[PDB]
Amino acid sequence: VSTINSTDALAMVEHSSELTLSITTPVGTKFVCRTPFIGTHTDKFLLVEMPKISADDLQYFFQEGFWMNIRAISPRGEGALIHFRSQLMHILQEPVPMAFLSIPNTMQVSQLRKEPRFELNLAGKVLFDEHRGDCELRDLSRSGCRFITPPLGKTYQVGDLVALEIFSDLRGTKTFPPLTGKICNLQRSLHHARYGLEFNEEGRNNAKNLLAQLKFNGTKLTLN
Amino acid sequence: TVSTINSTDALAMVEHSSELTLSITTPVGTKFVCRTPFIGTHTDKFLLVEMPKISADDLQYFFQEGFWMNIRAISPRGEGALIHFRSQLMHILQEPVPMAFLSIPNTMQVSQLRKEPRFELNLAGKVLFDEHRGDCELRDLSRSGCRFITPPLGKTYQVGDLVALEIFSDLRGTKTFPPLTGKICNLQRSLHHARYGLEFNEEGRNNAKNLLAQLKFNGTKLTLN
Ligand SMILES: Nc1nc2c(ncn2[C@@H]2O[C@@H]3COP(=O)(O)O[C@H]4[C@@H](O)[C@H](n5cnc6c(=O)[nH]c(N)nc65)O[C@@H]4COP(=O)(O)O[C@H]3[C@H]2O)c(=O)[nH]1
Ligand SMILES: Nc1nc2c(ncn2[C@@H]2O[C@@H]3COP(=O)(O)O[C@H]4[C@@H](O)[C@H](n5cnc6c(=O)[nH]c(N)nc65)O[C@@H]4COP(=O)(O)O[C@H]3[C@H]2O)c(=O)[nH]1
Repeated sequence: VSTINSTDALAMVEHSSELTLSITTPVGTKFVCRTPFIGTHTDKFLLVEMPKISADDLQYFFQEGFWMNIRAISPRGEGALIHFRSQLMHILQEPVPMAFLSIPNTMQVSQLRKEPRFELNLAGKVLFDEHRGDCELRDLSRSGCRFITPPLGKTYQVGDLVALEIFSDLRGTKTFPPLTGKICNLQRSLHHARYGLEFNEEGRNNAKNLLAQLKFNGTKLTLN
Repeated sequence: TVSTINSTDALAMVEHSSELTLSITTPVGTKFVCRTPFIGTHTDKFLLVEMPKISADDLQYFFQEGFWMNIRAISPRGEGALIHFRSQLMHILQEPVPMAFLSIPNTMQVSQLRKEPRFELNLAGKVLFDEHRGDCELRDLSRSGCRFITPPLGKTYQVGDLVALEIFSDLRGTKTFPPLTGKICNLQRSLHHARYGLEFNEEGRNNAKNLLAQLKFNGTKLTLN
């Protein structure tokens, strides 16, 4: 792991992303919860939304002065795991429930992935048994990828073997050879279902060729 | 190119802590323009911003709950984008720290910001201006210009100044690429460094084309081979 200044570290974290708060009371009792990162006020405070927890834990584990270990994630490229200690300084209910946490001078950062994931937005179809539904590739690596599907579309579970046919252009006809792999992770949202995939040998060869046709436009990878 | 986008997706494009431009039109018709840092958003309820660093007068006068304003935000990656929308100052807090809560409309306008993409990188180098030579680091590059940073205590430049950047072609700094020459177009000092935007002259464009051709994209940004 590496130690870097808090301004630079937090700059790697997208606002609204999820933070993992591990709180340790004065007696030693631990408590972990998740909550959205709002942002920072100057160099004085780290702002987060009040955790979606019980009103009992909320006032027995979430009190001013209590310390906690916070984990944040930087999604781009090889990604990064960010860890640091912070003290709960202030709690407000109005105009909206939120917490002000202290910002240490430095934070620890560690590599999250073996290789980088490249962002993109490529429409395609996902194959699974008799199903063939719409999907969009959101990121691609040499070993895997991320794709999303409609909330009402067929769902997959970790371990399922699927294949993605990515359109080579807007015609919605011709596609790159199948990207085959197993679902490794998933996360349902209100606007779509997300899946992480790890390619089998054939998938890796086809991904390699697809990456070879993509160009970086300063923001993400794009097709011709 | 102009399009309408839902606020959640549009604000996801804006980096937290970045400067917002607020154009306020009081209920009289009086207009005021100030800038202030974007903090973030709470759920899909409020847009949080730090209090503008303006005089108390203009403050209690142009910055009051209920007042409306047109906000301009920036999406900095690549060709970037200009995000424009209308918002109402809903709440003003003083404790524990001064901050304002603005309303978030359902949709926002997204329009073109740049004529071409800017590619991020981190290349150490030297900045030359008149008889001075100082350390700098190239932060982004495009066919027509670049962005570079310098130490807080180093020699400063003003818009219009013609400078030259000698970027090292290797980690050890055993040599430099042909110079990136052009005029300063914008600047901004921050806690850890001074930042400048530059627009190349002919020579600059030629050498920038040469430099870009030697860089690879590692998924996060361009780097030396
Ligand atoms: N391009 C792409 N590839 C994917 C995706 N999901 C899975 N893979 C591929 O599958 C491998 C194992 O993923 P995992 O089981 O989730 O196991 C993961 C996961 O537990 C953790 N990890 C990596 N990135 C993240 C992240 O952004 N968030 C979290 N919470 N964990 C991560 O590290 C482990 C190894 O990650 P990798 O070295 O990248 O190795 C990854 C990657 O090659 C995806 O969305 N996009
Ligand atoms: N690579 C790079 N090139 C730079 C930089 N600063 C200036 N240039 C070059 O100089 C041209 C004019 O910059 P400008 O006078 O600030 O005039 C700018 C500016 O007024 C506005 N603009 C562009 N990007 C941003 C931004 O990130 N923030 C803000 N506030 N305005 C921007 O649009 C105008 C035209 O922008 P461009 O089409 O890109 O054309 C830019 C670009 O080719 C830089 O930091 N990096």
